[PDB]
Parts: sequence; C-alpha cells; structure tokens
Amino acid sequence: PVEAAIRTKLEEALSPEVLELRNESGGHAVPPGSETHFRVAVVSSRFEGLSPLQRHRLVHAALAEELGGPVHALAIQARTPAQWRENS
Repeated sequence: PVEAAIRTKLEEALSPEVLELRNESGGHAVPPGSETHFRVAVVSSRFEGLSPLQRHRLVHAALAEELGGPVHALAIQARTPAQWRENS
C-alpha cells in the first residue's frame, strides 16, 4: 500500500524523524489495487537551513517521483524536530 511504500521510500530518501499521513483515494471511482490520492506530514533533520516554501518547492521539484511515483495526486507538510517536540 502506497503509505507503507512512501514511508519506506522517504526513509531511504531523506532520513526522517517522524511521519503522520493518510490516503484520500477511497473518495474516488478508482480500480482495485489503486491508491491514487494522498496526504503526508513529515519531520526530518533534512528540512532545516531553509524557508518552509523553499523546502516545499525543493521536495516538489526534486522528489516528484519519490513522493508521487504510485500516487497521481498528493500534498505534504514538512517540519523540524525542535518545532514538533514543542508545539509544531
């Protein structure tokens, strides 16, 4: 399932601390074995040194197949552990 796959792929790609994620694709008339449509939240030490928009544009342009490989539509939120530890 694409949530276990994107978990594994992002753990190979950007070395996470933490994730909270969901598929929305049970909302659509999509074929059996299809999970087209997705949401992610992520914490990683790889997301500091950056503006929030700057890092988002970096995942969206760099990692388009690494996020959206088996998923024809998805959205992210990307975070740092010191922000997540305190308040988000």
